[PDB]
Amino acid sequence: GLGTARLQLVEFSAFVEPQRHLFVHISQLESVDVRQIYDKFPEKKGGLRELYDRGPPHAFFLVKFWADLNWGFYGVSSQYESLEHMTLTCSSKVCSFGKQVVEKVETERAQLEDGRFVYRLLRSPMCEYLVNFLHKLRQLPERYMMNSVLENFTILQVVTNRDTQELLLCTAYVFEVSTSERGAQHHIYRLVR
Ligand SMILES: O=C(O)c1ccccc1Nc1cccc(Br)c1
Repeated sequence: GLGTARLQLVEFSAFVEPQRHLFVHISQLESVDVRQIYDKFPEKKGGLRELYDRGPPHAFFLVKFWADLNWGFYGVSSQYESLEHMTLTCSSKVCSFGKQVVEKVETERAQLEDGRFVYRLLRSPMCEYLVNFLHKLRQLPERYMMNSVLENFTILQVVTNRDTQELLLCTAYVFEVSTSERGAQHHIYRLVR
């Protein structure tokens, strides 16, 4: 599972609408040494090197996606849950060639539902840099070319309790493109050092 005692990821999806086409989808555990991907993020130190230290270690995950890119409004929807009432700050960073080219910060208040609190960040428009990048990627003639380009791209999502500034979740995402027969797939991993 992608989560901790305090906050669990319940659903994540990135999609385009004219039904939906889902690039990646998670609906709800091997490990990986941080040092394996250190170079994929910067050392602003707003890439992982400085942030993992501050801790706690159990809040850090790596997700690998095999995206389905064979298919307007481009969106992202995420939903988390917890037993405690918080306000969440969600920082999302896109890193390209070791540099941070996007940072998106959003804030979501708890909603009471069925004896738990849910945090619904629904249909957040995908930022324009990504829509444009996807359009280009979509142009490439071969999948191995898409994957060459994507090896230089990573996303980091940091979720923090806004009122205390405690880190609840830190997730790194890396991407490849699957073949259409093989739909999208993900694998979630713990990060350790
Ligand atoms: O949706 C956005 O605008 C965004 C901005 C910064 C980092 C990630 C973002 N969305 C996104 C898009 C596809 C997969 C994943 Br994980 C996240």
